[PDB]
Amino acid sequence: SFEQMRQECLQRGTLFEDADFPASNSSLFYSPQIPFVWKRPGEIVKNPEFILGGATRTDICQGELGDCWLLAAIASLTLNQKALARVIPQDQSFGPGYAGIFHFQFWQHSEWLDVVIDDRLPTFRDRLVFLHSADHNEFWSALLEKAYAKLNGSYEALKGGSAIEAMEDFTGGVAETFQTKEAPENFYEILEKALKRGSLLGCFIDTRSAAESEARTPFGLIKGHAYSVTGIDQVSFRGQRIELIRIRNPWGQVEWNGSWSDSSPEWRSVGPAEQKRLCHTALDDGEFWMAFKDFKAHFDKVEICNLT
Ligand SMILES: [Ca+2]
Ligand SMILES: [Ca+2]
Repeated sequence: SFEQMRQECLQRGTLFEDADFPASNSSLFYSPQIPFVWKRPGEIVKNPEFILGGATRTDICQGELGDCWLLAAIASLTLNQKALARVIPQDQSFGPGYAGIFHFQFWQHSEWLDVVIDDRLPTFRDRLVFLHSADHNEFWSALLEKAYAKLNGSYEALKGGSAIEAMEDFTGGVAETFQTKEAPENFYEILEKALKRGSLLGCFIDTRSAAESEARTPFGLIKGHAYSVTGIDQVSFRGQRIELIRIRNPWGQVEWNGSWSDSSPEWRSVGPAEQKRLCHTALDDGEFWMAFKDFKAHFDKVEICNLT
């Protein structure tokens, strides 16, 4: 129990050390390093605060693990302060009662799992190397990420993750899933409404075996790799109405190289405005358009995660 471990440590005058997820290299990687040392918040700042001026979007600043798609889920959690209070119990602080131990709750399949941690964090020049607040006295987000890394087995296990999967872990909800090649007749409008509503949308290509995991296709797509759906629209192309979809690769910047890709002749073909209407520019940002018909042929699954 968390309350019991805190009580034990407190009555013994010591700070908690998590034997299940210790302050060592195995908790960070399965291969690696850059000069870091593990420190508790009270040893890097003088008055460490757990939650400072609210738990909000300004407290979520990427560290050396990256601008993960997982960050988008934590961002959306702060917009649901009721859900945030389930993931992050408010019985906790660096004040009287502190004993170097925190806990977080993640929905797993039919249960909220309590995940317990010690507050030792990877550190550089007395400063957090991974997730951190813009307020360097504030530690909830740093600690949330450590707890999620633990559920997942390591910090390294976090890169490449789905924001959808994390949002499921954070709320107890379930994303709806659709098969692109067996999709409803109004699939376009369904996706359009979900986007307008503020839902998280993801798309994937199925692997037929472990062999296919992170396999790149000749069209510049990657199998068993999480992507995000960010736009859907229509254009006039050579006198026809073409449905388009906008996809973001959130882990690296490999892009689609077929029709409607960044440098493709479709973009040159289409009316002068319409290129600006759809806000298109050719950049190696991991983001791109495809024809919605090519989308359905090349991707296998869509996941829609409605935020209430
Ligand atoms: Ca804050
Ligand atoms: Ca691009």
